[PDB]
Amino acid sequence: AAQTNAPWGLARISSTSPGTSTYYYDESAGQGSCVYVIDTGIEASHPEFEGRAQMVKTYYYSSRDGNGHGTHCAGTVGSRTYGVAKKTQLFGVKVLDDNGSGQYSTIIAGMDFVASDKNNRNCPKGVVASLSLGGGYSSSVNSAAARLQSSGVMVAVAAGNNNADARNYSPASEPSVCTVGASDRYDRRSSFSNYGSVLDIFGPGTDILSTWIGGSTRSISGTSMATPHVAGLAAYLMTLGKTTAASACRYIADTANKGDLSNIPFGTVNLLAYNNYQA
Ligand SMILES: O=C(O)[C@H](O)c1cccc(Cl)c1
Repeated sequence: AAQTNAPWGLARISSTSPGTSTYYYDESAGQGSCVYVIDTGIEASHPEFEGRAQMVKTYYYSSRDGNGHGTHCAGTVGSRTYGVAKKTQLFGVKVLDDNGSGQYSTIIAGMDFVASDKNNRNCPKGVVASLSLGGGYSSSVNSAAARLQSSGVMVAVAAGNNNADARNYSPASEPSVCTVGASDRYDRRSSFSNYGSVLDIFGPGTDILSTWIGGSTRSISGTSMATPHVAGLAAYLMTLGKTTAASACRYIADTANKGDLSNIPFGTVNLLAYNNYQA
């Protein structure tokens, strides 16, 4: 399948070179996989989700996304126009309030919840968790992310947006999950993107068009936007049978575009997510 005039990030992950505008992808499109979007919630009623999105847990008064951030991330995972894996099932876990804030205890609870809840869901091709959030180093937060990964869920987390070494941020610094940095349309590291040896992969993170609350769309930047590209790619590759939850991060790094990025400091991988599609 080919999506013409696609958002640049989708085009980038199906091309060996920047500047293209077509997203090439296999028609299976992540069907039969499931991605938990752990964030401010999802506007499940957005037409772009076509009924494939559902809220399953909230830690606040409402399960509604009153912010937009979680809806935007879910859209890059799996909306029809803006999504990597256009047929995957989306589950929303609201651990962040509508201001975008949330305590570590609630984020840990949300991670423990997914590890259990997935056993209740029909996801024959595998389960992914997308965490476009973080804060300062916490061993408890890292441990919760490691537990979620250990339970059989591919965990993708944002590296952070401080132009600093991600080793001082959580869950970014957990070695066993898949830590995602941000790139822009010119194949530079985004100026805000954290870096360091704990990074596993880069994805498109600057000026990312996706869904927003009120049935709208908008373009925003962050390693929060790169992470759902990698989460959706994992779901897509798991449906194709190319990898499992335990090894999808490694497989994505093995098959990435290598050496293409600029502004990569010594010690950081130069790898850009790539779906390797061949018509
Ligand atoms: O840069 C920040 O906003 C925070 O430090 C941070 C850390 C880790 C992940 C995210 Cl999305 C944000």
